[PDB]
Amino acid sequence: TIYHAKDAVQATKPDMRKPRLVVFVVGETARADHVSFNGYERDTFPQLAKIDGVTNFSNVTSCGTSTAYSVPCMFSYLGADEYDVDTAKYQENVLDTLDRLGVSILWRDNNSDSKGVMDKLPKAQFADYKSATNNAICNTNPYNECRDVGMLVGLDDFVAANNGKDMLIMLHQMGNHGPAYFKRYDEKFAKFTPVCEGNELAKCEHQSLINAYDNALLATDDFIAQSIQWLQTHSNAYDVSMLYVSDHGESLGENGVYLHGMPNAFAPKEQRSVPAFFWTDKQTGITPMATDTVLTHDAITPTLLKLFDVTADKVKDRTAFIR
Ligand SMILES: [Zn+2]
Ligand SMILES: [Zn+2]
Ligand SMILES: [Zn+2]
Repeated sequence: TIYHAKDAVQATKPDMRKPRLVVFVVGETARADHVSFNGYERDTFPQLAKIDGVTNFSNVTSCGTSTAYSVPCMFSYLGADEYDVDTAKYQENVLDTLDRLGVSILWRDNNSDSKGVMDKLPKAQFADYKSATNNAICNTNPYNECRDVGMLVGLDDFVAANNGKDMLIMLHQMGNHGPAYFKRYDEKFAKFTPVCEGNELAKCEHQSLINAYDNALLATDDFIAQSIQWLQTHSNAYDVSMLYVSDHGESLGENGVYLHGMPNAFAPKEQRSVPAFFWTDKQTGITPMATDTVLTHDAITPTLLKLFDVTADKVKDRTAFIR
């Protein structure tokens, strides 16, 4: 493979300082402007609003507008201005670097797959959580659809199997993917009604489409809160943190545009303006950047490296989500 960080050094090791345990929630289809913290007039993140140490970032722009385009760029060394979607999977990415330096990498997926990101690493480090084969939380809704919270089940066994190592766990959400937003959340999150149901989105009033979308965000609030709560159970033995970033936003009819995937040359703001959250325990010494920092997906790679005390020449000048 073609390297970007052959020089990378982990300055400190888990045998000499506390091991570090991080969950990176790779979000899906979530819009910054539907987040309460960014000024949305509905409380779409009530559980995160009750957790001390959550930072919300109000100015984050995605690389692109589809999962296929954005996800590889989120883990790239190139940044958005330089990213090449066709050669991305055959170049060293940030997970390759962290794995080489001894961080135990796990990717659980309730979306599709890692879009090439995990391809160079052992197959055992990727797990499909879209089916009842691996996901124990699919029977809670009329659609028999497997839920993102299912990805948390059994993570204590992974920690036990990597006892005392640094660990980075990616949880790739179904999140707010459409067009059937109403299917994305269990009935306990049907806060905003009426909702757009059925297979004909044009038959639905705009407000009912928004309602379904916002209900799906409530389920994501819950998932991120449960991810933090899970991390908190390991805080004595590990330095624990959680990063959340959505891969792109979503058009909900603005200017006659729906869904996502619009080429960047024409993409409206709602497809690229994404939420991002960072949480850490007080013991870690990790400090968030200012909430209004002008940020992009280019911040992800340097954040992940910084979380594990890794430096790489190519990202020296790059702003992260953390100091
Ligand atoms: Zn990018
Ligand atoms: Zn999509
Ligand atoms: Zn996506």
